[PDB]
Amino acid sequence: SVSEIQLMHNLGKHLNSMERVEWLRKKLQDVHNF
Repeated sequence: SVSEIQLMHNLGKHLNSMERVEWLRKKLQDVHNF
């Protein structure tokens, strides 16, 4: 039976916006001002 693995593979494509975004959102916060 497969479900969490199919969702995990579909989520990997979504690993750019929301949750991930904080990496990028805090990256511009770093080495800029705050």
